[PDB]
Amino acid sequence: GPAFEFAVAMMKRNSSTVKTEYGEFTMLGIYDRWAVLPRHAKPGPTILMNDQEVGVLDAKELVDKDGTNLELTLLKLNRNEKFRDIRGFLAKEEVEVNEAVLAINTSKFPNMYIPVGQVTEYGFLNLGGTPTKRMLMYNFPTRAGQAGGVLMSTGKVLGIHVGGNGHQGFSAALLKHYFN
Amino acid sequence: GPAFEFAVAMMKRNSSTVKTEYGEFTMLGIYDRWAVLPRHAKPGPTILMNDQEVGVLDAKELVDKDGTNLELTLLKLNRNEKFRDIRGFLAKEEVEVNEAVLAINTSKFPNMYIPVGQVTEYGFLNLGGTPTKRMLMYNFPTRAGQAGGVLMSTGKVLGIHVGGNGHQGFSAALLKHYFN
Repeated sequence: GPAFEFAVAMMKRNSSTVKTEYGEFTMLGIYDRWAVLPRHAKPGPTILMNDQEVGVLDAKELVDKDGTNLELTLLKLNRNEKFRDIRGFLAKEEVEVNEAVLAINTSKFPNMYIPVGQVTEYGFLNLGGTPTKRMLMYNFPTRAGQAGGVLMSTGKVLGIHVGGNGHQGFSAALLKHYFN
Repeated sequence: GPAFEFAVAMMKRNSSTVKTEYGEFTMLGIYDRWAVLPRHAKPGPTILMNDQEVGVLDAKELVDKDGTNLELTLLKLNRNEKFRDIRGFLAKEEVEVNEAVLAINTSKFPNMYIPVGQVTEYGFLNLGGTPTKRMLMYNFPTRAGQAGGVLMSTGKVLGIHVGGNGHQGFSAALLKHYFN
């Protein structure tokens, strides 16, 4: 209810459609010129952001202290505009929630919002071969083309949708300390 | 905001996924055993409703008094369950609204809600060759597979999404007197 209202404003102010050599993704700007994509978007030196060519200054594929994968790439973008700082909507640890909204913004899915219900800290997961941590889980007739989707509840940006098995979907938690 | 909350409850209680020989559609039950589909779904003596075979007793392709097309088929279904009566959420004439939500429920679009913004009484429209009346219009990066979608605002079921031109989308108004 209030979750949808938060989602729509957030997507309008901070999201974009991104095209890489590996597909089309929703991308969430976080602050300054830093954005986040699913790791498997494998952004190169340049991406297409909102049908518009944009240069990529830096790119960190995030991992935890064991080297385990977190399935997130942070990118610094060669653009003049700065993103509204949303680092205050990110938790410091994994957030479990009863009602969440998954928001998608690609050309295959232009401005769609999905009520996904219960979000649960799944923990570990083998994902496309790679073992992965800090996953959140929800019950989701998934499809491809939603990777990058932003998982939200009221006042909280919870994580980025990175995968699914046809029956459940998985978001990488978007944690505050990633963005110091 | 409240529009999303209304939409989600409505879809959960009264909508279904329908497959016909002509494609896959969202279908909205109205009361008793009467539902509505876009006309171009051309339902035959039997449809698949929620992956489940269902027999179709009667079917009216709606027209106005001049014979002009309204782009809606009403169907009576051979099932024991009755739909919750939502005829009170239907207006008696075309409703214009500032914020509407378009709700889709197919396998290509499982439980998606789209904020479509301004809904305007378009009036007449040539649609797939056919001249058509009582259309509502909103600005919509459309795609196919959303025909049947239910257009709503808070407390109001406005119409059924029947078409689009790539840039705008069009709903047939769902008017009370269709259901006497």
